[PDB]
Amino acid sequence: MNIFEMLRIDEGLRLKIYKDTEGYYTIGIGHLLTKSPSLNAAKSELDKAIGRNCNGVITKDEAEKLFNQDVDAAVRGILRNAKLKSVYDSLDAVRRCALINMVFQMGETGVAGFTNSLRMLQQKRWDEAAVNLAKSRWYNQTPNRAKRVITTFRTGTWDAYKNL
Repeated sequence: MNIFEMLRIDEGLRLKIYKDTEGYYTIGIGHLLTKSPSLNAAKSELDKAIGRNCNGVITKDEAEKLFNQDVDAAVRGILRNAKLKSVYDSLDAVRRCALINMVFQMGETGVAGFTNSLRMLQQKRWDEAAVNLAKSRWYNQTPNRAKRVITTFRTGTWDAYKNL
């Protein structure tokens, strides 16, 4: 199991514009297009992102390309943020996947906001951090996905996805 397969399970693949759990316009493997309410504004972002007139629809290939770029940017964003890089560097390979997943879903800024939980991961207090991470809007809004990420940090194994 690797970051790509992990994120593909959590986000799904959709070749037509769609609204995400938060109601935002998305396409592919979790690629947010705009927080704007206009399907029009979305179709324009989409065409800008792909480099063609898509009319709201893309091919598998295009989805995977956006996915590659987004995971790359998620990693680069962690490495560029001091708070984040320091946790990332302290972690083992599996747990590293878990922090990347959070960053991909909620952006650098958002994850950097989990001050206390980051401190615990850094200290390697797995159970404590799992409990603290569960006290968040994130967990209340998308609980099955959050639990899978949480378990990953708690155990350091891919058990939560070996199901799926």
